[PDB]
Amino acid sequence: HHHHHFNLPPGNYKKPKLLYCSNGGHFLRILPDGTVDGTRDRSDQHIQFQLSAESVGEVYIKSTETGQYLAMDTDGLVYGSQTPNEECLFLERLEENHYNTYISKKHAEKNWFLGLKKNGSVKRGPRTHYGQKAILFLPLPV
Repeated sequence: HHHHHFNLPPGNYKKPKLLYCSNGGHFLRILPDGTVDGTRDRSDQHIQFQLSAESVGEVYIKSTETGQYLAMDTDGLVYGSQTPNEECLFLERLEENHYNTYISKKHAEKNWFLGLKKNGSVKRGPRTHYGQKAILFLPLPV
């Protein structure tokens, strides 16, 4: 269990999704160059993701458009990976009996999450923590 709770979201990985950030109302986005951020633009073409489960509670967040994997580096920087690797795995959990959160598996011991600031910019691993709005996500149908 990676020393973390085990409350899981009720959803499934049948179809792709949009990852809506409660904090600023931004959709998670991966640009072709590998840049990760958030945009309020629903018509954007790089905001669609396909999640897959590696193991119960561990997922991959792959961009349907570019095929890039959401990933978090050794210094807590979120980036788009060409290939799937250990830095691409996230522990997908329920939060506040409602939202989804993604903790970097590799850095789970430090509670490094995926998160978006109100300004649409992505957060560095160490800057995130339980209790922030930046970490709460809502997966929406595309």
